[PDB]
Amino acid sequence: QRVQSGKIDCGNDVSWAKVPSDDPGRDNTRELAKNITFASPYCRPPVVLLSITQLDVEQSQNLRVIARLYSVSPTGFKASCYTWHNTKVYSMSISWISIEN
Amino acid sequence: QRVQSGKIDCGNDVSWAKVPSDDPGRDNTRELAKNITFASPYCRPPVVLLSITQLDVEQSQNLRVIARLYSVSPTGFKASCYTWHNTKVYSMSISWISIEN
Ligand SMILES: *[C@@H]1O[C@H](CO)[C@@H](O[C@@H]2O[C@H](CO)[C@@H](O[C@@H]3O[C@H](CO)[C@@H](O)[C@H](O)[C@@H]3O)[C@H](O)[C@H]2NC(C)=O)[C@H](O[C@@H]2O[C@@H](C)[C@@H](O[C@@H]3O[C@H](CO)[C@H](O)[C@H](O)[C@H]3O[C@@H]3O[C@@H](C)[C@@H](O)[C@@H](O)[C@@H]3O)[C@@H](O)[C@@H]2O)[C@H]1NC(C)=O
Ligand SMILES: *[C@@H]1O[C@H](CO)[C@@H](O[C@@H]2O[C@H](CO)[C@@H](O[C@@H]3O[C@H](CO)[C@@H](O)[C@H](O)[C@@H]3O)[C@H](O)[C@H]2NC(C)=O)[C@H](O[C@@H]2O[C@@H](C)[C@@H](O[C@@H]3O[C@H](CO)[C@H](O)[C@H](O)[C@H]3O[C@@H]3O[C@@H](C)[C@@H](O)[C@@H](O)[C@@H]3O)[C@@H](O)[C@@H]2O)[C@H]1NC(C)=O
Ligand SMILES: *[C@@H]1O[C@H](CO)[C@@H](O[C@@H]2O[C@H](CO)[C@@H](O[C@@H]3O[C@H](CO)[C@@H](O)[C@H](O)[C@@H]3O)[C@H](O)[C@H]2NC(C)=O)[C@H](O[C@@H]2O[C@@H](C)[C@@H](O[C@@H]3O[C@H](CO)[C@H](O)[C@H](O)[C@H]3O[C@@H]3O[C@@H](C)[C@@H](O)[C@@H](O)[C@@H]3O)[C@@H](O)[C@@H]2O)[C@H]1NC(C)=O
Ligand SMILES: *[C@@H]1O[C@H](CO)[C@@H](O[C@@H]2O[C@H](CO)[C@@H](O[C@@H]3O[C@H](CO)[C@@H](O)[C@H](O)[C@@H]3O)[C@H](O)[C@H]2NC(C)=O)[C@H](O[C@@H]2O[C@@H](C)[C@@H](O[C@@H]3O[C@H](CO)[C@H](O)[C@H](O)[C@H]3O[C@@H]3O[C@@H](C)[C@@H](O)[C@@H](O)[C@@H]3O)[C@@H](O)[C@@H]2O)[C@H]1NC(C)=O
Ligand SMILES: CC(=O)N[C@@H]1[C@@H](O)[C@@H](O)[C@@H](CO)O[C@@H]1O
Ligand SMILES: CC(=O)N[C@@H]1[C@@H](O)[C@@H](O)[C@@H](CO)O[C@@H]1O
Ligand code: NA
Ligand code: NA
Ligand SMILES: [Zn+2]
Repeated sequence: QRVQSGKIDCGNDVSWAKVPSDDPGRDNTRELAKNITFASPYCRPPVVLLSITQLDVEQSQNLRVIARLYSVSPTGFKASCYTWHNTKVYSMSISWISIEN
Repeated sequence: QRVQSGKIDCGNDVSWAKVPSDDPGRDNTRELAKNITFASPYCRPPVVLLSITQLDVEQSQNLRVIARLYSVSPTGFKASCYTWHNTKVYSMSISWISIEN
């Protein structure tokens, strides 16, 4: 079926946004969220899978990363690179595939 | 006996030095160390007591502070304001007294 793919480059976390934490055991929650628009819209939300295909993380603090999928519409999806506490992310990229349901 | 007093103002931790940690359970150890010279030297090392008399610390991370006394000579002493991990110190001051032994 209609299969589409792309890659989100989140870059250095200095440019990421503070976001409220959804977990009281995590603080300093930060993310680079993007609304991705499909090159060809679907009529119904496709299945999207995310894959972390680049990481550059500081060794002196724990590695803490999430590739978050927030929502999928027929025309796009919202995803983020997400970290917390004292992790330092110098780069992170998320490869993705969408497949008609 | 000859009693002397003063106050060390360490200021904002952005200007503090990274120092090697003396405790594997502490990282990001940082300090503002000063070599204090007594206005009137002693012939023997006096007793020095340190007191933390100013603190301005960020509430979003734990408060972690030490007023460290490293050494005392007849002519002075070495002390520091010391913090670690993700504590943010905006100001810290150490009042001190020296008393002939
Ligand atoms: C203008 O449009 C072109 C496409 O027509 C685009 O270039 C293409 O970018 C793709 C990523 O979106 C890249 O595909 C990837 O390649 C990876 C392997 O290299 C794979 O793992 C991925 O799966 C994916 O397939 C294409 O190869 C690339 N095509 C061509 C013909 O270049 C432009 O994107 C921007 O420029 C790209 C060259 C690339 O930048 C380079 O990234 C590398 C490391 O990834 C490195 O940082 C380079 O220094 C950097 O290029 C330099 O800096 C950029 C900003 C520009 O000034 C370049 O001319 C420099 O050489 C990509 O990441 C960039 O977004 C796109 N935009 C611009 C401004 O040209
Ligand atoms: C991707 O697209 C979505 C919509 O589909 C968009 O989110 C929507 O943003 C609307 C503003 O454009 C917002 O409506 C407003 O809501 C106000 C009350 O909250 C009203 O007064 C206004 O009249 C207006 O109606 C929608 O509620 C919102 N919808 C949803 C479902 O979220 C994205 O916009 C970006 O993310 C939004 C959540 C929001 O960011 C948040 O802003 C608040 C304070 O306003 C705060 O700073 C939050 O911390 C911030 O969210 C976090 O940071 C952003 C940058 C992302 O990383 C979020 O995931 C984090 O939680 C909005 O201002 C942002 O532009 C849009 N873009 C992205 C990158 O997701
Ligand atoms: C030049 O020498 C004078 C002394 O002759 C010195 O001023 C004295 O500083 C003492 C601290 O070393 C201070 O004693 C303390 O007072 C505290 C209560 O206020 C007590 O808790 C302490 O126990 C201790 O006793 C004296 O009061 C003070 N004396 C006088 C006559 O001023 C200069 O030090 C520098 O200036 C001081 C005025 C002071 O700076 C001020 O600090 C306060 C908050 O503490 C605040 O930040 C003010 O804005 C700041 O003053 C302003 O900025 C400074 C940098 C100068 O530009 C001042 O003219 C401004 O008003 C002290 O901390 C400073 O180091 C000393 N050096 C200079 C450059 O004048
Ligand atoms: C207060 O006075 C003491 C001396 O009584 C002084 O410490 C001495 O500094 C000497 C350099 O001036 C050093 O001698 C050198 O040692 C080298 C080998 O290590 C030789 O190649 C040289 O030929 C020369 O002999 C002495 O070993 C040293 N003595 C002691 C007992 O410490 C203070 O200087 C400051 O602190 C020193 C410890 C040192 O700082 C350290 O430098 C190393 C790499 O050189 C590294 O960056 C450390 O992280 C750093 O120490 C930390 O940061 C400093 C700023 C303080 O916060 C320390 O407590 C931390 O551990 C020296 O370079 C510094 O100027 C002097 N001043 C202060 C503020 O304490
Ligand atoms: C407060 C906060 O974010 N705490 C984090 C916790 O969530 C977890 O990531 C842990 C191990 O890496 O490191 C810290 O304790
Ligand atoms: C690695 C490191 O510095 N860890 C610190 C630990 O030393 C202690 O201060 C604790 C409670 O505040 O917070 C962190 O876990
Ligand atoms: Na490590
Ligand atoms: Na608090
Ligand atoms: Zn921690």
